[PDB]
Amino acid sequence: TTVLVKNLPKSYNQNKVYKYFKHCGPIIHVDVADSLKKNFRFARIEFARYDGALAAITKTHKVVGQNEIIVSHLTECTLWMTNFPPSYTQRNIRDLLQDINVVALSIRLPRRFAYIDVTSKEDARYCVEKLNGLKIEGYTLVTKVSNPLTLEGREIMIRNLSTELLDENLLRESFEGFGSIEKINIPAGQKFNNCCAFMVFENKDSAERALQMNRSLLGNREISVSLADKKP
Amino acid sequence: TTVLVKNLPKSYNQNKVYKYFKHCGPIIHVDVADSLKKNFRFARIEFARYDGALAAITKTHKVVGQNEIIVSHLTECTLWMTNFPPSYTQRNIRDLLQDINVVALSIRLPSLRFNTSRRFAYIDVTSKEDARYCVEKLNGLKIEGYTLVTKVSNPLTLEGREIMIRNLSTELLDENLLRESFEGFGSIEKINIPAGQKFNNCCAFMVFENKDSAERALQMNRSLLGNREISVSLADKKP
Amino acid sequence: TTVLVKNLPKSYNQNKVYKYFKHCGPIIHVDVADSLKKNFRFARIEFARYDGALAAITKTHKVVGQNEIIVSHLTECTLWMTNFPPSYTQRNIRDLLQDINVVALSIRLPRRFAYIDVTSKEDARYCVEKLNGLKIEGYTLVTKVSNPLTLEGREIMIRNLSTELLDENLLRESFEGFGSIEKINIPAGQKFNNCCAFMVFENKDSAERALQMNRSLLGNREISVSLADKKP
Amino acid sequence: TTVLVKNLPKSYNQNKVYKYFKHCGPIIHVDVADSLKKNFRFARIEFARYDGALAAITKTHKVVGQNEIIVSHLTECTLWMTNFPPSYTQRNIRDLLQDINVVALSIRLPRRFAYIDVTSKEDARYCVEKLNGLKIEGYTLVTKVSNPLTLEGREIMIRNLSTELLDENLLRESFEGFGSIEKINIPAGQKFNNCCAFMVFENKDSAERALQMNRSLLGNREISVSLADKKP
Repeated sequence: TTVLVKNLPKSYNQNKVYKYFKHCGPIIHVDVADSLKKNFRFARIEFARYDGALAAITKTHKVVGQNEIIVSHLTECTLWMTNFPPSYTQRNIRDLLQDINVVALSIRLPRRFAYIDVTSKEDARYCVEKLNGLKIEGYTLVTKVSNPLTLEGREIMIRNLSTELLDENLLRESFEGFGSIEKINIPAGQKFNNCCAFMVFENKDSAERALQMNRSLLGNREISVSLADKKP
Repeated sequence: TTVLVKNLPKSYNQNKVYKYFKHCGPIIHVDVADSLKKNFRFARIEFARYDGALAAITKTHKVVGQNEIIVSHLTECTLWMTNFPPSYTQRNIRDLLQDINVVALSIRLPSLRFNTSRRFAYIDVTSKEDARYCVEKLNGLKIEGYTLVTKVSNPLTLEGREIMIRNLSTELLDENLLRESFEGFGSIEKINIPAGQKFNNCCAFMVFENKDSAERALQMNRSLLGNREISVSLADKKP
Repeated sequence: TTVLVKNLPKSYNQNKVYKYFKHCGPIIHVDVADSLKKNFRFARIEFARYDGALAAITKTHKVVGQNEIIVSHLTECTLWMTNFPPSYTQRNIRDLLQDINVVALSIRLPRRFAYIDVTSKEDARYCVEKLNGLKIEGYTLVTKVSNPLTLEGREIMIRNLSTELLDENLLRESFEGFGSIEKINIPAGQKFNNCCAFMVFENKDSAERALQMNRSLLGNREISVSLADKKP
Repeated sequence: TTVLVKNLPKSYNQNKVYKYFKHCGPIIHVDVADSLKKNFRFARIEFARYDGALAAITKTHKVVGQNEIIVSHLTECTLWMTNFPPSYTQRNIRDLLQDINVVALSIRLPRRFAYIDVTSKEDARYCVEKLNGLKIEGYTLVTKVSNPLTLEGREIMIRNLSTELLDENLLRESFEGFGSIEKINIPAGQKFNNCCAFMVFENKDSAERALQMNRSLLGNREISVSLADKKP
């Protein structure tokens, strides 16, 4: 349903691409981005259905302006990025990626996280290595390559809780910012500040993001957070 | 070219699996692993050519023994692991993965007979999620004083194959020395040492044949080389 | 230079303490704190002169109210803390120490940092052991015991600099927040993005704080920062 | 009751050092080490009785041969170091300190650990800061300044244990390499992979070393290890 266009003439809008690709069916989003050396352009076109996108692909190797274009499935080029400074806008992200010679196809921003699409699988991985753990104005940056769609990877275990902290509302509100919570599970009657609880997120990326809560202050305790063991 | 077979009878060995699939095409590797609860076996079959694999897939939903099998493309289920104890055997690695309820489809490992320097193991698992999970659970684990390093494999233009080495002294700026210091991480394509350097801020660029090698080589960051602590990072990609 | 008073009666105000000791010499500061279990008090009295403190020490084992008091030199009980949330007040810091059962003898709070005195050498170390790297609202806390008053431990080296970033002012601006700079030294004619600079802080604590700049975005590059090697 | 002599003539061995000081009181140990540039010697002398050392300090500023010596209390100049390769000798350990231009006054090398004495308080802190986390042959080096000498900083908590691992004996066997164990406490009846044990060590250096067990494989589980909270 998503498509990468490579090597369009630099003089190309979202509109110019939209008018070239209109005849393949309903388009939800069209994003345009400058090449590294600024001589050509990339495009991310997201479609309605599967065949809406497969029509675009049958327009690969075609000549536009004086550039032959490549059109292929945008697959596994997506990372998320969080714990950057509150003031950070979209440009700031694009700037980070520009610092390490990586094109940002698209950035979607609203404890806020951003989802980023790049132009190649290697770029997504390389981005993560270089930037994860970078400090910016006191904030340690956190990135991972997206983890697509079996509790495996979606379940976290929260440890070192007191009795006072073993409260379903608190845990909810302390974790919801990472993504949708499917279920919170607090094993019966833990009446040493060694209480725990399990939380299952809807998607893997939220569980990953939640791992930031590890070694963090919750109320008056340092909590521990990790991926739960998978059911035997 | 590689293929997954799920739900084989619990008594199927490499041979029986080979016997069954040999007629699909030339087969390069067969590996067979127990399921978690030990009631069936998985197998990994690597064909010489893509159509061997295609023909194996057509064997999906067939009955073998008393079992209905599933056959599918095995893709992105490869991780590497290293800096385990020198005495670790392939059983040890399998026991680890078991500790976190992961079936290891195959484990290839330089045998103890070889005493290989900077020894690393490739491990195949049964699902993409397993590889990601496995790296996350196991990385940084401490075994007999060694801190474990694992990453999902990264398959194949200099991007991610090139490392920069910093904090080198004049005496450490020796091509043979670096070659020797890093060659265990995987094949070296080129060692590149800018002239004029001879503040202990000497640097060297090393390019590896593949990205997984350049990744493992990052273990040399914060490590003692001769008499200095060098720093190793992935080279900034060229604009 | 400074004195610890232990086992004062709980009713003992700062004023009352100041009154009891004011016949020892001029007093710069008086600070009072509750015991963990709130049944006596500690005081921190800083004097103008040494004999002033030695005078207060002769007051050791004397009976105030119905409490036998103990007076010693306050030595090696000082830590600095930094990279807490900007919203954090003095009371917030005291809460932290109470979460790990440590009395804050005094907290002084002006890239802000806090200086905290505690009631024992072990408390200082335990406190650092327990709180360093604790994530609070996305800020990973940094603490260290103070390092008392030649280049050793005061000189840092900044690496991975670019030609553009090799600016005396830009570095000064970027680092003076950690404490007084004595000397910035940029080795002539370095003009592959591996430039360096040396900076000498007036005191060691400041150098230690500056280590936070390691692995951090400066302008458009990740810099590395470490204690300089020491001259043979 | 240990003393540090600085600027002895470079030709002084432990023998003629012993003779110069033998009249201060009985001596248990003499260690002699070369200055960085080999132009003088340090000695570490350990006297049997306090007044022995006290008498040696009055030798400070005396001329020996052609050198003005300095004599002082060797205090807070000790670190321990652990997780180096099994084949490391005293010589290898001297080599490390030399690499960072720190004189090793003495080294006691009996999971082994070494105690190392250096010639200034700064050098001990500096030495830990440079060396800690150094990777030698895949072993990440651990070092801390020693911690002199109720439970505070001597008690650890071990979490994430299973039913199988909750055994007085396997715990003793697993932790005794870090130093003498005073007590092992397992809170009754834990038969959620959340089991825990408390261990008290005779001394804080031992507890600190045992923190190494944190994030380590014990049997079939990754254990968690940390300093226990101090009891309210």
